[PDB]
Amino acid sequence: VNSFSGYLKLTDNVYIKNADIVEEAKKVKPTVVVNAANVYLKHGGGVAGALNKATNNAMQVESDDYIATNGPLKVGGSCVLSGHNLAKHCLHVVGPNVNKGEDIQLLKSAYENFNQHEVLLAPLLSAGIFGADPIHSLRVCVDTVRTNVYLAVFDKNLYDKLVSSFL
Ligand SMILES: OCc1cn([C@@H]2CCCN(c3ncnc4[nH]ccc34)C2)nn1
Repeated sequence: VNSFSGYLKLTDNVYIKNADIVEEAKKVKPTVVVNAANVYLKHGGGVAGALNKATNNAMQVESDDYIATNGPLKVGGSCVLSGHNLAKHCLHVVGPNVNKGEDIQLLKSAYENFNQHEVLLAPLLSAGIFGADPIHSLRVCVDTVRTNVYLAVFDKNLYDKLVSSFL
């Protein structure tokens, strides 16, 4: 039993809710919240900008030190950093950004990072300002992640479309 509430069950291990991931993280304080990161961990907009803003920019400060030490992530890769006031840990995962021409096949590699964590609160990777089709992202999630994932979808209209079209 866990504290996630109001989710629709899609499969054995994947759950979905119309929710603001920032507000959901604040309330659940999950072990792991996933950030929709870029390789530079520049958390300017989308989910990343919202998560970082909720940490009062502490996520960005920590991220800048990480990059200065380690260099950029790979597209499809991830790193574990602090969850600050939102979660124990933040798993920063880089999905491909279609608006940069990155290969959508890397979306599966991106979701594979979730399998290193037993339970996660997450957005749909490569959705929103990353330019991929969220219906496809949900399909890859379901077909790749084997651990327990609680997906937060900000837009109510999109949430309803994702549920209604789910196979
Ligand atoms: O159409 C509106 C819309 C845009 N996006 C992008 C794409 C990926 C998912 N998403 C978020 N997912 C959960 N929480 C959030 N808070 C703030 C953003 C957010 C950001 N999603 N819906």
